Parts: sequence; structure tokens; C-alpha cells
Amino acid sequence: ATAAEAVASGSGEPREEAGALGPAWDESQLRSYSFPTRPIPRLSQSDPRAEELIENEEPVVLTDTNLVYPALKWDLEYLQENIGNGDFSVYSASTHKFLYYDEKKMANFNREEMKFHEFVEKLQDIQQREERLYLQQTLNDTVGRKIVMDFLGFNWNWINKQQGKRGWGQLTSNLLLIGMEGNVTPAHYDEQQNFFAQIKGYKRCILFPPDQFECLYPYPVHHPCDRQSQVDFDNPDYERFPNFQNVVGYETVVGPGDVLYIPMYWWHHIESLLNGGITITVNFWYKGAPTPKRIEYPLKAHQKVAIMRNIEKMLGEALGNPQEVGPLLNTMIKGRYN
Ligand SMILES: [Fe+3]
Repeated sequence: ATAAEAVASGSGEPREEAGALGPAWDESQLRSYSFPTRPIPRLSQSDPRAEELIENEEPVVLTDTNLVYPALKWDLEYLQENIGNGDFSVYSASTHKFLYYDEKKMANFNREEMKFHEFVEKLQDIQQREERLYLQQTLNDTVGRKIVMDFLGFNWNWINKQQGKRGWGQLTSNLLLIGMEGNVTPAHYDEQQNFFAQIKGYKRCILFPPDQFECLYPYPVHHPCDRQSQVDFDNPDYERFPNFQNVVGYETVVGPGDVLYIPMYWWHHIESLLNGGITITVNFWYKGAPTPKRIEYPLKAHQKVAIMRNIEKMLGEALGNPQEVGPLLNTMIKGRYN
């Protein structure tokens, strides 16, 4: 309500595709959430603003990098013929919301390897025969000749230069993601810097800054859902999560050609447009620039998230049981700091 502004323009009036081919996507294809959003800026890679945003660790969409230019041709027939005979990780859900688990962390408290043509079949199958799948596989040597070529034509000049301009560490992985229309990756944060390169179809990316930690409520560090929000965005429990009513997001819709910089520790929620077809994305993950020699004050939001993560981990080791972390922390604050 009031101030009365319309800076809550969301991801905005949909783009017109070239050659009068109509609206890329439609508002009816968005899921409906409780909270307001402001647009990520869409910029030329040659726009000095865009270098400014990334320098400053703020999200930006670059519309013209040609990062994954040779992969625009990618689709299911072309991948099945060329991706090779490797094992691919394939996540399934009964619901539209995918929930992921750290498997080492389950001791404390569904994935399936298969070949591409099996993923395509299961997928081929469902369309003829409620079930949702999500292929998410980091890329390796098992990929065949044409994918290696495609890959070599990616814009290494551009991204190499960002790696160096920013002081980042090494490229740790590229992950291919192939999702079915309507698929949701719920809100979480990654601790690496991300260029999220869209290839086929449209994904709506809702981001929140690291200073909304208090509104988003991640699972304990030792839980298998570490780094994800406990909050169900389609049914927020305001009694448990009262500061979710103060959440403000940055949103955009990425299509083929676009690259979204997701800065390190930024929350994101990624959904594949309703009735949009399959989505394909490749991510580029880098380690951030080292922590400087001596600190500066004020601390950045992400540094205080780092600090909180490490109090929970240490307390896990000290007590000898991560289930005791919470009782000690409560005993520490109650009637003392709250
Ligand atoms: Fe992520």
C-alpha cells in the first residue's frame, strides 16, 4: 500500500521477441507470492553500470555477453545424441517444490543416477502417462565431441576477465540444469559467486540480499537443509516466521542469452515458468576474493552470516553432538540478551 510508488514493478512488462514473435512470457505464468519485488537491472555488458553492480556484489542481468552462445542450439535431441554415456543426477518431487538434502548431514538428524536417454524417456513417459524431475549434473569429460566443442566456444574472454577484475578464486564447477515447466528451487543461498547462464525457456529468479537473513530463517547449519529457508513461500507461517512479512525481493525473468549474476550469499528462489516448456541453464561457480589481511568495520552482511555459520559449526565440535547446539545457544541468550 501507500508511499504510492510502483518501484514494486517486479520483473516487469514482458519483453517483445524479435521479428514480432509476440510476448516472450505472460504474467499468468508467474507463481503468486506474499511479498513485494523490485527489478534486477538488465544491462549491456558494455554498460559501466553493470561492472559497477558486479564490483559491488549486487545482482545484474547481462543481456548480450554471448557467454554460452554455442549452447543456444541445445535441446533434448541434440543433448541425448552428444552429452555422452555418463551418469546424470536426477531429482524427483511429488510437489512443485524441490527440496534438497545434504547427504553427509543426514547422519546427524530423491536423487537418482541415470543416463541421459533414461532421463529423456522418464520425461518422454510422464507427458504421455503428476511427477516432476530435475536434472542437475555438473559437467565432465564423459561428454562427447560436439558438447566439448560447444563448450570451447563459450565466451571465456569475458568471464576470465570478470574472474580477474573481481579477484575471485577458481572456477569450481559448471552445472547443467534441465527442469520441467513449473519446477521450483526454493529460497537458499550458495557461498560461491555465480554466473547463471540461461539457454532454453524462461526462469523467474527472486533474490534477496544477505541482510535479510533475519527474514528468511535458514535451517540449522547441521541440518540436511542447511542454507535453505524454513519458510514455505506458498504458505508462510507468520507465527514461526514473523519477519517474513518484511521481506523484499529483487526479481527478474531470464531467457536464452541472458546471464544473471547471483552474488555470493544472495538468497535466490528460481522457478521455471508455468506452461513454459523445459528449461535449460548452465551455472558458472567461482570462489569469492580472499578475506583481506585485517578487517574493516562495519562488517558486510555476508561476513556476519559467515560468523554465525562458524559459531554453529564450532559449537557442534565442542559439544560433541550437533543436536546440543540449540539448547546451549538458548540457555545463552534467554533472559540475558533477548
Ligand atoms: Fe543456488
